[PDB]
Amino acid sequence: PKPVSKRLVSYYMCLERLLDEGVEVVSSEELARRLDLKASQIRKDLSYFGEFGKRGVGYNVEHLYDAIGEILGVKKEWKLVVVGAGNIGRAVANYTVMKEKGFRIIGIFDSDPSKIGKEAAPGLTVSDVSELEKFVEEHGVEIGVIAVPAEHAQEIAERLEKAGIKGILNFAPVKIKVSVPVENIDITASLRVLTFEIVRRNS
Amino acid sequence: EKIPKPVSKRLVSYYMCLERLLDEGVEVVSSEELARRLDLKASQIRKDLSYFGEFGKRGVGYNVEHLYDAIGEILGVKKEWKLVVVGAGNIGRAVANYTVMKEKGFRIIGIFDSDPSKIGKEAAPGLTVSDVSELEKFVEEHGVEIGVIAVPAEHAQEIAERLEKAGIKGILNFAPVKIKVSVPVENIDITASLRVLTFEIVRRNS
Ligand SMILES: NC(=O)C1=CN([C@@H]2O[C@H](COP(=O)(O)OP(=O)(O)OC[C@H]3O[C@@H](n4cnc5c(N)ncnc54)[C@H](O)[C@@H]3O)[C@@H](O)[C@H]2O)C=CC1
Ligand SMILES: NC(=O)C1=CN([C@@H]2O[C@H](COP(=O)(O)OP(=O)(O)OC[C@H]3O[C@@H](n4cnc5c(N)ncnc54)[C@H](O)[C@@H]3O)[C@@H](O)[C@H]2O)C=CC1
Repeated sequence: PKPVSKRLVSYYMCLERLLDEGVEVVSSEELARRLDLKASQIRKDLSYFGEFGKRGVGYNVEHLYDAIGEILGVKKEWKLVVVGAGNIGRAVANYTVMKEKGFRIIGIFDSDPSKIGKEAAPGLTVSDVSELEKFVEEHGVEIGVIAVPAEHAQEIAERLEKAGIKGILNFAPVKIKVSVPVENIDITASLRVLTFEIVRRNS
Repeated sequence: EKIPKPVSKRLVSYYMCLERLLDEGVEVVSSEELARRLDLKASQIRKDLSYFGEFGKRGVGYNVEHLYDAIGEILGVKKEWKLVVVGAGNIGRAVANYTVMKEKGFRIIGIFDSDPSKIGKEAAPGLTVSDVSELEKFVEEHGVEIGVIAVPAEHAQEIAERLEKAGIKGILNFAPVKIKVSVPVENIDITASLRVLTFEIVRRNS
């Protein structure tokens, strides 16, 4: 389901962060503190990799990071479009890290004539939203990013579904209802998680 | 407010569970339903939730809204939080105009940018962008508790060091760097959300 995918990505991000610190062996307790999770749950998940995932008395950071990365398919590239050339849409098209990880934005769209024709990023010009459905099907786009206001999120999501999209990354504060998977971005949820750790420490 | 870790761990679990119940339109929940979604004994739920008396009960079950307000109150997170945004670019402007923040009690009382051509602009209705030199003074004078880092990766660790010396209580970071500060830091990374998305896409194809 959704939680096991989030944990697997959590493990991957944490192990990558552990490798940058020079750590080669990590314990389930240390992973518990970094991911805010039970240690027994971590040992239950990582037993999938057997002895290959172990080193010393803890876990082989390098082996787990490599195996999970192959499970997550980090080598594959993905074609993305962004609907909405506002503040969020411009930030996504200018996000240097996304292009490095294989998430290629080949098109960005908007409904405002003042933004159409201009450049959202180097090599990417804003296209009319009326051409979004043909653009998705012509380039075989897999992922669409919804960066339009709330009241147009569901409509854009449905046109992506009709055009053959495979998944949606949604910024708009609406519950998108489609038959493709959806990942919602909610910085308010990240803020709430931050407030919990603030009151625990500051008290 | 001395709350033990085993008790505090369940309150946040209740809190997160009750939050989804409100977004599901649920007004009344039973101890057995809470047991089903929390993987805790129903005898434990009724033991914990009796702390709120009749105020937490509604009909034959529990008042989801009253319990959500009271548990967030005990955890100390229901209060309004004063926020500042460092960086008035694309991310900073979108954060400054985000409606859902104000509804959940995250009020941005100031935004900062080191660009002289940007200083003085509006960015969002009801607020003015300021010079980053006065970030320490603004955080100290207004008691800002959460700082949002929307600066490029090059100046990100320095911004987090200034907020720590100014007395910030937390940091929301967008920049793609490892923030090395003693204050708690929460990082936003849509590539992680994309990795979750692509993994689910591939599994459905298989
Ligand atoms: N998930 C989160 O944490 C946050 C959510 N948001 C949401 O992201 C979305 C956009 O945010 P901003 O960039 O700050 O606002 P914005 O106004 O700068 O961007 C909106 C863009 O979408 C275009 N647009 C409007 N209707 C359209 C349609 N049917 N089709 C194509 N394009 C259309 C507009 O021309 C405009 O350029 C909003 O829904 C906002 O609530 C904003 C900040 C963070
Ligand atoms: N976590 C995620 O998923 C994503 C992260 N980002 C990151 O957010 C940050 C901002 O991105 P954008 O706003 O889209 O680009 P941007 O170029 O529009 O934002 C830069 C702004 O920060 C200002 N600035 C530069 N140095 C500063 C300093 N020392 N102090 C205060 N302000 C300073 C600049 O004057 C400019 O206004 C970047 O680090 C970016 O990598 C961007 C997209 C999504």
